[PDB]
Amino acid sequence: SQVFGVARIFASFNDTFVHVTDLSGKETIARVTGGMKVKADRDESSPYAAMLAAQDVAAKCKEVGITAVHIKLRATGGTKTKTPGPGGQSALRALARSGLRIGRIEDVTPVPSXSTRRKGGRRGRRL
RNA sequence: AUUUUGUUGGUUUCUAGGACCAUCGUAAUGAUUAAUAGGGACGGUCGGGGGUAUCAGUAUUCAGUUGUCAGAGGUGAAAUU
Ligand SMILES: [Mg+2]
Ligand SMILES: [Mg+2]
Ligand SMILES: [Mg+2]
Ligand SMILES: [Mg+2]
Ligand SMILES: [Mg+2]
Repeated sequence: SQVFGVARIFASFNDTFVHVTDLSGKETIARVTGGMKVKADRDESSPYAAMLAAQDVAAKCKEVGITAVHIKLRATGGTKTKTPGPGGQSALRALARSGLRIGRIEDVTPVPSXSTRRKGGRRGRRL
């Protein structure tokens, strides 16, 4: 029936990656980041830039034959935040509205089972 | 050792007092509770109590292979990178 890729969306609080691979993930089909759509660093992670990034990904996906994708959303994870960035919700909605078909959706944020020391010091970063 | 038998002094048994030694007889013969103090034992437990080994887990970083291609990072905004 459909031809599935995997839309690996990495939405941090400084950028948004829309990366579509095959099922294995060893073959990259399209990787458009929110920073390729704006000329200001402060909104590389904006919802607007993620939507534009996803639309360019969907157009590239169509001409290769990818008709559906699975979604693997992730945040920065590790010792840093586990909540997804603001661009991850827009890139997901843009892909669904671009004619691409959606399969399984999963959060694949890396989560430690403890962990290493997190940056900032004992008193945190004082603002 | 007072006292003799007094004519004065020697003799060692009764004697009395210890002080002990054995036997026998008397006797209701002789050991306070177990502290809602403690200690100890014992019986099933219960704990992220300790020590010595041992076995996970993802994460972080670094490296190897792969894939694409222009940015990535970081911030209130940036720049160093
Ligand atoms: Mg400092
Ligand atoms: Mg303050
Ligand atoms: Mg008692
Ligand atoms: Mg015991
Ligand atoms: Mg019980």
